[PDB]
Amino acid sequence: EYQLTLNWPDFLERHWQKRPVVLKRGFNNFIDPISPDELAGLAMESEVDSRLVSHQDGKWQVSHGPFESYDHLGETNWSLLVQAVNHWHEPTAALMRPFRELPDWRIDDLMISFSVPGGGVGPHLDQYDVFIIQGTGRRRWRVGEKLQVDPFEAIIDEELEPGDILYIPPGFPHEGYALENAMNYSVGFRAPNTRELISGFADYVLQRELGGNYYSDPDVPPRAHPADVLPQEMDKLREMMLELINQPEHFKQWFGEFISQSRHELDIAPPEPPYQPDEIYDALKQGEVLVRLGGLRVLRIGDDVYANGEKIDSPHRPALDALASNIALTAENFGDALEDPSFLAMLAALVNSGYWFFEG
Amino acid sequence: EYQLTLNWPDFLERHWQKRPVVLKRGFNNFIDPISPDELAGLAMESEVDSRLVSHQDGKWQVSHGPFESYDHLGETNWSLLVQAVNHWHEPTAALMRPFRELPDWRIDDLMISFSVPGGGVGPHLDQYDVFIIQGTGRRRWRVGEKLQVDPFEAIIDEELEPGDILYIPPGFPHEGYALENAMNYSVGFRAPNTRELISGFADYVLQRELGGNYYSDPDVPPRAHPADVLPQEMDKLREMMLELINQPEHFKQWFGEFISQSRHELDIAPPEPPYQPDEIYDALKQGEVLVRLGGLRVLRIGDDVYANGEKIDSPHRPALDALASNIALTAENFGDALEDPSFLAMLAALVNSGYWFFEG
Ligand SMILES: [Co+2]
Ligand SMILES: [Co+2]
Repeated sequence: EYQLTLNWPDFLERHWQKRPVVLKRGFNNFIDPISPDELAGLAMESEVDSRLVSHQDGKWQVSHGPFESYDHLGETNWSLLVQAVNHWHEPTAALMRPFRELPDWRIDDLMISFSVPGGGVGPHLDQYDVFIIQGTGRRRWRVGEKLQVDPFEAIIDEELEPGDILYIPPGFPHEGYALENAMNYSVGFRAPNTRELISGFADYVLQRELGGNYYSDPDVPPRAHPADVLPQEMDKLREMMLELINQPEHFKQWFGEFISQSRHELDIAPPEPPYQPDEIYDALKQGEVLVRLGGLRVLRIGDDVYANGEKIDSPHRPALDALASNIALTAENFGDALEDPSFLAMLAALVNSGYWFFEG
Repeated sequence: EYQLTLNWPDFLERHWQKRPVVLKRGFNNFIDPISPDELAGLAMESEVDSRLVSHQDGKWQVSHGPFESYDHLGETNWSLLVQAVNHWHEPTAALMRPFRELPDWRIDDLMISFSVPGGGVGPHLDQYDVFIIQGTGRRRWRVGEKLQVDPFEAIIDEELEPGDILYIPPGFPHEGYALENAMNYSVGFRAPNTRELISGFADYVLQRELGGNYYSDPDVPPRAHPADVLPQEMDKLREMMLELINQPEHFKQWFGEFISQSRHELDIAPPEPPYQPDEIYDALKQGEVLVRLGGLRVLRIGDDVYANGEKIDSPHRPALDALASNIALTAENFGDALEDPSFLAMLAALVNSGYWFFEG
């Protein structure tokens, strides 16, 4: 297990969503969870989102995966960047657990880059928070003040060593490149914008035929011009909208289903044949471990728990919270909730969806 | 011009969106704007939304237009119902002008039914207000209390004579059928529901890349379980949404474009060759009349005027208001605004869209 040496209160108070920083020796005696070869082979796979970025003579070249070969790259000036490696590699997923001092719903996935000397993606600006973890090799990283971007004056210019972490808030322009063959591990975050929220909620309202109440004007106001639309009427309409949004169970159900979805593809492999509830029970009681699929988002809002868009209900709150906060579970986590066939059938549904599995 | 004998304050106070009523002699010496033959021929056309409804032996039959023939109907138990006849027939459009005591944005279109004895659409419930105008022939109309619906006890059971009007609020079950060959003219209304508003506004926000502001949590709150989503966070998200909705120029621009669109197809026929602004000027100054396309919705919200989804701006408020409230215009309606080439070009755009034309 990876263990952060960070002062969390300090970080949250001084840096989180405020200011970038290099966390020297963030991880001690850092051992890379994955090797560049394993990463390359991973990028060879079709389900995987990867890209190769290279620069030569002031011009750039981006190529998307999956790659059949890696023959012609050169020894300098290129980088393989692979999205959501935590979806395809467990030891990599281990890198994210130290950062659970920040909320799960905000945490995104883990992107891994390998870069040869000079390799990088050039000067750019992101929109989400990120922790860039230095593995093997060395990288020069530069971050400027809050404004692909034009060259900037750097307020940070450091050479990262294994175990160093570079935190960057959204909006801060940054550029990093390899000095030696290097592995970087971006623990990325995610935050919805208002547009995404409004369109998502609108979809939710459409699909479920909510908000079927019609504008009603028994006290229809007079006007000079019959073509006019009066401010009171505009206000009434707006308040219809605001009222639907403020409805207490609709909004957070929608948000539960929406936020629990991943930005990147999961390794969904439904077991065949499917599991009966009895099977789940037996396996758990026999001491077997139930493992959450890597990257599968399980978030808790109110009484309900949401997994990959699915809403989960159960009178058994402690066990459901166990589902929410344990990536590996055992029978004692569920407790007496295992004696409820409804709960077992719920778990069996989750397993048959491939969201959770036993052992591997 | 048709002239209503209704006491409008009385109606608005006692009936509008409250209670149905028969307005005896609503129109005096009522002359039908269209004949059943003209209506049939109209339904023969492809651009027209019409349907033939018939009942026989306790079973019904609905057939959609356009119809190539009308050979086999019978002499009883059927009705032709044609949508938005005001889009295709000017004297019919004249029937709607008396009802401009109610706001334009709420007024819908005009549906005309012809029915032989026994002809009707059976017992049903609508969702919008309506004024049903009795033309030639007789119809028995029944309306029950606020609950295709099951048979009801009627609080109104009247036989309409030419010039009679039956007002029915949304939700009141009604059934009407011909006693003699009859023409009915439904001045229908329209009101958006919350769902339509939220999805429309969401579309508007998507298309125009609004609401690009991301959720920001520098003061990210602590939790017992990292999988939890806290109420403060839900509130923050909700308030992002409410804030975007409350933005003063975005909402009413969207609503302007949205509400000014018709529920039924218009007769859009762009003139060829297009009009130059000089042409518009000349025609107006020569005394020619500029006529709004039948059914074309022109509504005014704030300084802006909206036509069929298009937003129209002009420093010349009186003339724009003229565009808003006059279905037939002359040069004196526009005044000095005609000496502005920008305004002329605006009018020329409107004409070239086929939204307005000269004379016919
Ligand atoms: Co970046
Ligand atoms: Co009706």
